[PDB]
Parts: sequence; structure tokens; C-alpha cells
Amino acid sequence: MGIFPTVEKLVEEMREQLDEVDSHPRTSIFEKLPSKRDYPDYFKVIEKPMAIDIILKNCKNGTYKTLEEVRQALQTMFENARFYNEEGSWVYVDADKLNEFTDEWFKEHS
Repeated sequence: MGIFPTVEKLVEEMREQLDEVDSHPRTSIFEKLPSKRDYPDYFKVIEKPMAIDIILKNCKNGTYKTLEEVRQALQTMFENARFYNEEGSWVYVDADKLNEFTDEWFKEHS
């Protein structure tokens, strides 16, 4: 297929993972990074920001070529969320539940 269509299909599945309480997509807060001017503290805390739109873009420009680099990118993304957001908050919960889905997705992909 190619790295981009493969990851493009992974994102579509991620976006279909819904929260059990209000059905909001678990990818809601991971779609894009905050605007730095409005959220300067975030970029002082998180040394390596990452978001879904950057992952897709990097699979389209040659930056990411394998699924291992994409899994490492997603892991950094989930690590940043768990680090910045309080444990138990809905962002923290979305990160864990979505990280469990991507872990399973990389195992089933063979």
C-alpha cells in the first residue's frame, strides 16, 4: 500500500474510537497542537510536541517511512498528554484508552 495510506487508515480507525460516556472521539484533543501564542506554557513543558496532523504530514513528506517511527511518534504523543494533563482527567483517560488501541493495532498489523 505505502506508509501514508496505511497510516491514513490507522488514523481513521483511531478517530472511530469513541468515549463511552458522551461518544466524543478519543482523538479529539490529539488532532492538532495548541497555538503557541495562546498556549506558550505547553511548549515550555513539552520538549517534543506531537499531534495527529503532524504524523500524517510526516508520512507524506518522507520524514516517517516505517510503522516503527509512527509508533514511536504516537507514543511520544501519548506520553506528552499523560505528562501535561492531570491523572484521571478526561484528556489523560483518552490518551490511555487510545494508546491501548494503537498498541493492539500494531500487534494485529502483520
